[PDB]
Amino acid sequence: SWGYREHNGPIHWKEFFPIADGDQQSPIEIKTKEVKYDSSLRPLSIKYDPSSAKIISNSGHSFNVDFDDTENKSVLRGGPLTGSYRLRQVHLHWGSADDHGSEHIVDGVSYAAELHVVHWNSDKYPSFVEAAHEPDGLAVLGVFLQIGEPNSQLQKITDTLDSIKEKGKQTRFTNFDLLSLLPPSWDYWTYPGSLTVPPLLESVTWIVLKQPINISSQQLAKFRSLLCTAEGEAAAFLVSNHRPPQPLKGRKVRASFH
Ligand SMILES: COC(=O)c1ccc(SCCc2ccccc2)c(S(N)(=O)=O)c1
Ligand SMILES: [Zn+2]
Repeated sequence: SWGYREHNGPIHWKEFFPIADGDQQSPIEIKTKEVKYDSSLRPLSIKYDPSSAKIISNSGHSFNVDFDDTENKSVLRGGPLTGSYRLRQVHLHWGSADDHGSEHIVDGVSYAAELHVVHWNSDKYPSFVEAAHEPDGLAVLGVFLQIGEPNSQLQKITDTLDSIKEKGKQTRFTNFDLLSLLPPSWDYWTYPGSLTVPPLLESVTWIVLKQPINISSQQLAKFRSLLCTAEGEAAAFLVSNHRPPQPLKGRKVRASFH
């Protein structure tokens, strides 16, 4: 099974998942001087109910906060999107070093880490699964994390990480104010792309927030203490879980701001 180790890592994903070599793969390098300001883009409009979060788990590839996507309590609207996209899940990417952890890279700069908020198009598709397979199916909001002062909005998550050391472990997790974790400014870049983990489906409209949020070194280190292995299996740590940037192949990266 795929992972981020020598033998199963990004460079090998294409053996098992051919679309790894597609023309709309993510993440990318965002070169700010080449991005175009699009006055036709709309402001992001976000409503995230703290009662939506239910469960935190170790997938073996990140932690995953799972949200009740039965109805439309928690949604993303606006930006480049047509209609309403329903909140499904949150996870984080990091690397083994604090200066090289994000998936998206801005003018050569890699952040300490990158939070992904995953949503699906409930206005057009009946379920996350059906949406995941369409070009306008999914929308992922990306937030960069930079090293600095500890972030009290991450305490809720970090406090759970011991209980989910092993791959597969899960713990109830509710009253999670995801809105308060986002940066104060919602200016963004957007481009059409893919999942950054197998199955690597090209169904994602990426919305990458310009403004990072803080994390301490000590907070980030706690994530690398998660295992990519299950109970009663040789232990290996998830020290790194980001995919290298992929070729743009002529796609247009747009900015909500000038
Ligand atoms: C290391 O990162 C992850 O663990 C991770 C998990 C889920 C997802 S999205 C849902 C994947 C999925 C699986 C099966 C079917 C349809 C969608 C992503 S991402 N970076 O937004 O592309 C990362
Ligand atoms: Zn992700």
